[PDB]
Amino acid sequence: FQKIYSPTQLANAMKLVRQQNGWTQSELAKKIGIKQATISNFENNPDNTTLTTFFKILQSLELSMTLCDAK
Amino acid sequence: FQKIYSPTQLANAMKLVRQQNGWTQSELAKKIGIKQATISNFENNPDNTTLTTFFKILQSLELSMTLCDAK
DNA sequence: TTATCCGCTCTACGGGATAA
DNA sequence: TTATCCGCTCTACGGGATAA
Repeated sequence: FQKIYSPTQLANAMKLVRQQNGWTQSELAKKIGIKQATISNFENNPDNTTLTTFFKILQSLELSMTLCDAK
Repeated sequence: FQKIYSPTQLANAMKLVRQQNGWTQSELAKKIGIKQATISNFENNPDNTTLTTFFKILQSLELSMTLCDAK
């Protein structure tokens, strides 16, 4: 887990976690009451994705987040 | 820096960093080409805030973020 | 200094759903 | 399986700006 500085870097990182665990977009979506299309749009077009969607997808991936220095 | 699980927890944490450094919303806003109103709305109503706004405010606070296990 | 307002445009996200 | 579509409503975020 490296430091993340943009929505694109964030989406790429979270997509990788999903793929490394063999999870489909539908699995996660159904687990958190979100559309599959919303996850697809987050992974490919995260710039305008809301924080709510982000944190729900975080939960489905069994992940959390912390702040840190930009170094 | 604790683990964060929601937009509200995120906004509270980042607001605290701003206050601990004596920064005003206008200072940060001008540094990243964002409206002051956008920062105010993020700190008080973060649920629908876009990821772009979030990462821009992150930069102004000289912060970054990492993913981690939800434990 | 910050919460809050106006009027505008754009898009996310829900509801549907599909191709291959 | 996932990118992508339709039509809808809501709101964020830019442009203005204010009170105290």
